[PDB]
Amino acid sequence: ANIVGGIEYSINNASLCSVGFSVTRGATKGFVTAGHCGTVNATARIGGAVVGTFAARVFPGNDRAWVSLTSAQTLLPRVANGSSFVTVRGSTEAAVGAAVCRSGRTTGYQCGTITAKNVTANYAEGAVRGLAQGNACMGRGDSGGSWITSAGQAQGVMSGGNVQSNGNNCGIPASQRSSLFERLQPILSQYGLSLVTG
Repeated sequence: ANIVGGIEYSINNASLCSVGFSVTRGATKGFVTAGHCGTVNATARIGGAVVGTFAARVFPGNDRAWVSLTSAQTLLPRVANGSSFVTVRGSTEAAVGAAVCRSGRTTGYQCGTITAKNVTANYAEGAVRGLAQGNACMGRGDSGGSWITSAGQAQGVMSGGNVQSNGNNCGIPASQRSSLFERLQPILSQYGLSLVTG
């Protein structure tokens, strides 16, 4: 499969999440995603085919993971925006107030701004600390997906948000949205990963 930020993958033939970013770990191909999406050794599929397995994850406390891929996968420095692509150019962290977008299999490509940092989410499994917050909308299934600026600086991966009874927060105003992402930089250093760029 071609590995593009925002696309759907399944975990152990059950849950669906979204790809974060193509990465390498030496000769090993991978993608980063959210930790709550899968447990270590869980099998990832795209287009019905096995593409790899969860190599490592921290959740709760943090919310991060990477999936180690078979050599047959094609890593791409891209995030889905409809039928088009945003090129991944680096991982410069944007400040509060910056515009940012996110990509995932449920709500697609959505934009907003970064509204806060160092936010704690209290999930059913426990607290996750240190999250960044934006007001781009999102929904169930977007977890793991890319957060990236329009200039191509990868920000993080989708963790969670204040979804409403329809499964998303797109039906409430931006001023009322809390859409939380795990910062990319600590994921890259914790696992020794390099971002695939173009």
